[PDB]
Amino acid sequence: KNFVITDPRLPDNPIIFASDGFLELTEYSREEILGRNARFLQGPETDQATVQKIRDAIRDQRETTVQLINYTKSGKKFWNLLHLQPVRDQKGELQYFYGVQLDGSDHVL
Amino acid sequence: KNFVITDPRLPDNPIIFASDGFLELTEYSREEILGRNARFLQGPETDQATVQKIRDAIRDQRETTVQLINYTKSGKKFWNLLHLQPVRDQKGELQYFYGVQLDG
Ligand SMILES: Cc1cc2nc3c(=O)[nH]c(=O)nc-3n(C[C@H](O)[C@H](O)[C@H](O)COP(=O)(O)O)c2cc1C
Ligand SMILES: Cc1cc2nc3c(=O)[nH]c(=O)nc-3n(C[C@H](O)[C@H](O)[C@H](O)COP(=O)(O)O)c2cc1C
Repeated sequence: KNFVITDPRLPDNPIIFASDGFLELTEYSREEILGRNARFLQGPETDQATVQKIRDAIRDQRETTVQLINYTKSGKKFWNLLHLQPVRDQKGELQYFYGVQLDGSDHVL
Repeated sequence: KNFVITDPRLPDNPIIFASDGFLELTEYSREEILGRNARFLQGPETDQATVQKIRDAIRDQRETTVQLINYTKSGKKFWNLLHLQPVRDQKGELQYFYGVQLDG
């Protein structure tokens, strides 16, 4: 299904890997999204308290699961059930982050 | 949940990334699997015809979805619903394979 990998060691933690399900989910091409921060999926109705929560889980470098409003390339509004997981190397060094994305409406339970 | 990514530019197509779900699923640590080809999950009652199928999809550089007996570290049997996906670069060269696993 849908997942991405970001590189926090790079400027602004860009997406550096994107699965086919993620492209299908967002209506974006892999060219369009590699090198960018995932925040591009956010828009007007997106709750900032939730974004701050994501900002906080990333700062602390801990995993989390949230539900926030995202937008496809064509402007379609969806609940993104978003799970983050930090990844450290063999010496406890943060190397990446991973994200698994779900359409919350397709998965209300 | 469970996903690995492999590099087919490197010899023996090793696992270069693994999600925690795959760690939890297979009972291995990230250390024990990075740099290794995912075939170590295979074992004695694993269908070799299913293995040749995977090996075909990899050579053909196309996606497949198969199901096969795999083994956790402690030697526990599970039916692995395995989906593979080839990944090219912008100029069309094969750069990665990704895999999603399900306990069937
Ligand atoms: C691995 C990973 C995947 C992410 N996926 C999404 C996503 O699918 N949708 C979204 O709105 N934000 C996603 N984010 C969060 C944004 O990339 C960003 O971290 C968040 O908006 C906080 O950044 P900001 O407050 O500076 O804008 C993801 C973050 C990470 C680390
Ligand atoms: C990304 C990826 C993930 C894979 N995951 C598994 C797996 O979970 N279980 C398994 O038995 N084989 C898995 N394989 C297949 C083996 O790594 C290998 O391709 C298969 O054994 C055929 O190669 P071989 O005949 O040379 O061993 C995966 C392959 C790739 C490319």
